[PDB]
Amino acid sequence: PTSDDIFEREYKYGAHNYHPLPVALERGKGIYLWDVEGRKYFDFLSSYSAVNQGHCHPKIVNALKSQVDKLTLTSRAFYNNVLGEYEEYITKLFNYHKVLPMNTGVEAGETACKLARKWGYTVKGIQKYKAKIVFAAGNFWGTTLSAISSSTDPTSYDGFGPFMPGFDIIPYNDLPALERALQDPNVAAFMVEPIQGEAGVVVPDPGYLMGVRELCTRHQVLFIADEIQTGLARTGRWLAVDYENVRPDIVLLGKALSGGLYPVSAVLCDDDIMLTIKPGEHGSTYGGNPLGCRVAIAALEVLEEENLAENADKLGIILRNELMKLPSDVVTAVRGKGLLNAIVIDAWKVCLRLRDNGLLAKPTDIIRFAPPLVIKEDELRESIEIINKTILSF
Amino acid sequence: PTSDDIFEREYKYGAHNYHPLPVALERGKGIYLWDVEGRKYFDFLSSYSAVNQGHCHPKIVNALKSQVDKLTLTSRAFYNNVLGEYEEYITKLFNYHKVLPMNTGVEAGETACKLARKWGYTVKGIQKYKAKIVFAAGNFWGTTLSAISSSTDPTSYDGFGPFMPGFDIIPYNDLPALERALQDPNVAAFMVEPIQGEAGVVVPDPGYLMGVRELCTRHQVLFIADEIQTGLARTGRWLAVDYENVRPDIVLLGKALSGGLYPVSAVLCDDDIMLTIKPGEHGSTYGGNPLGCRVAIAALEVLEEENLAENADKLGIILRNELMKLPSDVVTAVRGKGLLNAIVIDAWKVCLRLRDNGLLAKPTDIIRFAPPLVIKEDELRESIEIINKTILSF
Ligand SMILES: *Cc1c(COP(=O)(O)O)cnc(C)c1O
Ligand SMILES: *Cc1c(COP(=O)(O)O)cnc(C)c1O
Repeated sequence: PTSDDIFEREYKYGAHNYHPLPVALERGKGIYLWDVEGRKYFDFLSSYSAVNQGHCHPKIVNALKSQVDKLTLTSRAFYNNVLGEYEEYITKLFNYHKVLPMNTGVEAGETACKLARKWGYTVKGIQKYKAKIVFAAGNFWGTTLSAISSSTDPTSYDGFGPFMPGFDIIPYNDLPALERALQDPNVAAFMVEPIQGEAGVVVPDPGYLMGVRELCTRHQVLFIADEIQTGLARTGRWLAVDYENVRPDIVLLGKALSGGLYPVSAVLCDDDIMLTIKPGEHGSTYGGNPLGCRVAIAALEVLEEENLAENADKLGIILRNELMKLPSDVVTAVRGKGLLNAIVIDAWKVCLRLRDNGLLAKPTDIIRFAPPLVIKEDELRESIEIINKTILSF
Repeated sequence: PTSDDIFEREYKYGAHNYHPLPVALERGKGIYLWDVEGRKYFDFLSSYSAVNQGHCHPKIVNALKSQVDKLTLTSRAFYNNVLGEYEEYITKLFNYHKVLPMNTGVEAGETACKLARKWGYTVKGIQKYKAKIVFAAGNFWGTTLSAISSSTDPTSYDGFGPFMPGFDIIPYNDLPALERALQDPNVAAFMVEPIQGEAGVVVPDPGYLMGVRELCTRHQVLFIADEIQTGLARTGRWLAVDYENVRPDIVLLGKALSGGLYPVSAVLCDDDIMLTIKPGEHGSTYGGNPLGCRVAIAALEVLEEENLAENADKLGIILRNELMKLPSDVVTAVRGKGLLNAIVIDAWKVCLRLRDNGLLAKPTDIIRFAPPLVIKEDELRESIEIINKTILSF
């Protein structure tokens, strides 16, 4: 089938919850994607930061192909041989006692909210059901009814109420607002992204995450760090929170935890939080399955073995420096850490022409530039010239 | 590692949200599982009905191995060549206009609730935010904050509030209660399982689903059928609702939609419901990815090509008939449709001894008996004798 045929078939038989950029891909490998006409493209979205390791990374592929012949799903009604090996590996990597395995990023966020409330009631001693969770304006952590209840984007929540109670919102990047909010003794947790991704790569000021950690500790509130997009080398560190040497109470991972080969998400925290949830209190059919666990071990090993944090750091400096040379009259701002970057400009027309010139990006007047972390400098510099050609063609 | 080593390692590094039956599996194929000591077992849980096609079905495995070398995740920011082919296939199979792809069963349920509310406000004309959704006591559809808010199991919701408003509960298998509930003009939907699985294989009376359909139509309420566990040949029909020739407004599928090789879930409904959700209003990173889509096509083709509905029907009759010969003094009840069955009996001690005798089951005083649908009569009769040996050894 042709590209238009592909667009039309989805239009007929699939829900219209997305309006994708009109490009139809059939193969991907490393930093590249090819459409059905055979044209090649640089991938500068990385599937919302899930293919940090590049598309179809052979080590992760090999892990999938090995385990799929053995065993793919027991459910957690029984034990399998893989899960505990993955749990020991990942908990030691990030230095938390335990992990709770789930499948999608929003599932990890839901899990963290349950953890926070159960901890609020049974350890902090908040009365049922007065526990509150604080969120930052611009947050994105998924599309469930709980997740849209904390959103400040009307596209997410308008028309879908009534909303989950017990969720408060303050501005991002704002320590006085957090301090004022945590005067309320019924707050159990503050959940926040170290860099807000879907909001448009909003980078907070130096010292913000240090201040969050101090304030949360000072008021005995759990600091939930959502690293589903910012984590796993994307910003030039293992976790973006590492830039300020801050240790959250709960860390969320997803997306690139599998290199894009399987939906695997993780909730990391110590025993004093994790063991508030008892047997039977939190279930998921596929969470912790052995196929996804093998895939995730390999996906994490790739990030470590190939020094992708260091590459993302070095190449991100080059990327932002060159984007800053774009005319201030057309590109109003450049921002990012590592290889999570964006420019401010419409943005859709820009992305259509980037596509024409061989580079795939999507707007979120903001264009995100997030290639896989396995990109090399010469490939990055070639990509930058496509961005320049495109911006300078208007 | 030994079995005890496996138990201890998960105990140290993994959350305690499950207390699994103490058996440690490393391989599965068809109806069988093997533990790390090499012992072989009949699987009578089928991973909560996700391996209807049997473990590691070669056709589904081959689909996974083929696509993983090509392309695994673009995100829905762009098109890929696989998704629309899967969408056209599945919508025609069940005769709905469109499908909305998600990953887990609870994600499909969350999606249906958003659909119902958005439809309630914009098509039925309910005022914001007075839309209600009705659920049945005993329902299970996942572990998110919205899903536990409609539960009547205190293990699920106690300690996790405050709860999602707008959710009402009535008894299962109760047409007068549904009629009374739907006198409220702000109900947008009634969500119900055709057979309640996690509640203990609670089978409603003949005519219940016919009565639900009539009542929902009479009062312009959406009938949401949760077939994530009962669907896909498990009960001896494509959908359990087919036993009463009833067509819901929204059908949920999950679990066996992938044969256990990938978390794939589906929301099926016609354009008058589905198109209430617009671009940007409902997102999921992995939903609709091409790897899961290839896997699901193959998983569905297996159910059709191997006549597993018919096998589950015929063998389920044999299974229930033999279980009914167990002493009334020990087994108080037998129930089920197709190969979703249970007996009422503690049940944990029974399952420990079934395990000792080569058959794996889990309690939910209720023991579920749900082997893969590819089981043959001689294998089933051999399994039945293990159940007999075990029950009669007490
Ligand atoms: C996408 C995203 C989520 C939700 O992840 P899904 O896997 O799409 O459900 C949560 N948090 C952040 C920061 C995200 O970017
Ligand atoms: C398990 C289940 C769900 C939830 O599915 P997950 O994939 O575990 O989230 C929903 N509905 C029913 C009937 C189920 O059995």
